[PDB]
Amino acid sequence: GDLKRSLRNLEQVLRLLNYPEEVDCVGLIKGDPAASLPIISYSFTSYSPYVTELIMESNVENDLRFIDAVYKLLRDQFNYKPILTKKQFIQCGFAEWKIQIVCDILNCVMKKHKELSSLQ
Repeated sequence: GDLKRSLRNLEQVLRLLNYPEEVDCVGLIKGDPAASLPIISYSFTSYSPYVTELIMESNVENDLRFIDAVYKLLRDQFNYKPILTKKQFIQCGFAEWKIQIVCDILNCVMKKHKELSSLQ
């Protein structure tokens, strides 16, 4: 857990994703899930038309179900198992690890888009 490293990884990843919204810096540092969910949500709904078509085809979304759906999506479609459990993510703490999971999810979305746009 290195807060500075994780935040710098997120800045670089948000830059590559062209995330257009303002980021809740205070919430991320405090490990608040509410600061991570809008970023993950944006990458699923608004980043790529190919990634978003795949996601909207299976599951549909108060975000207690949102965390469960994201975990199932990452396991099935992106072959990603987050480091924290579903309850370690919903509870406050492990801030550096939640930040890196956002970076990982966003890297999965972007590598999935590059792969899907290729075979078209």
